[PDB]
Amino acid sequence: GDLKWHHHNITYWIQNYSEDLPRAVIDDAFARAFALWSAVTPLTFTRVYSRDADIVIQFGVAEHGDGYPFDGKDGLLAHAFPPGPGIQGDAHFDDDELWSLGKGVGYSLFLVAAHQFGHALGLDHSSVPEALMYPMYRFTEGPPLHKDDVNGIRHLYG
Ligand SMILES: COc1ccc(-c2ccc(Sc3ccccc3[C@H](CCC(=O)O)C(=O)O)cc2)cc1
Ligand SMILES: [Ca+2]
Ligand SMILES: [Ca+2]
Ligand SMILES: [Ca+2]
Ligand SMILES: [Zn+2]
Ligand SMILES: [Zn+2]
Repeated sequence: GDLKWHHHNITYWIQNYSEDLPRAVIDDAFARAFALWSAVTPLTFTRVYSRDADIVIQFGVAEHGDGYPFDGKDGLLAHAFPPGPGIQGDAHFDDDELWSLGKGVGYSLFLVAAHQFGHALGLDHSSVPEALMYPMYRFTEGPPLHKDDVNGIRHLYG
């Protein structure tokens, strides 16, 4: 795709849901993950109910329509495409995971979404183990962003 979005007013569409959590809980988890990135960039994130959205969000299993199949429980948790038109920018979550707040059983939808949205904005992986963009999932209740995450996003967006 591209290295960055060329506009600042990003839109997102939650195309479908997992039944693992109430819709309002899923909506809020995504809103909080977006707010992590909007706080540190000139970007804004606005929810729309439209196929025209920049970031289309889906939950799916196995081969789910893009040629990059999920793998069942664990392993690949989600993936996202770098910015651009069409499928670019979109973020997909493997519903063979149990989505939760992450503290007890399951994976944190908030933390996975925050990492995926980083990719959807153009970030690659960090080499800082504590960073949100490190390649390995990690549960935390503390602040997810490391200096390296902010440095990476500011490098793209100012
Ligand atoms: C607090 O700190 C955190 C740090 C990292 C994470 C975290 C990491 C990884 C994933 S998902 C994943 C898992 C295993 C292999 C590949 C992927 C896809 C790559 C898919 C592909 O390239 O085909 C990817 O890295 O996005 C989600 C969340 C969360 C919190
Ligand atoms: Ca898109
Ligand atoms: Ca999986
Ligand atoms: Ca599930
Ligand atoms: Zn996909
Ligand atoms: Zn990643």
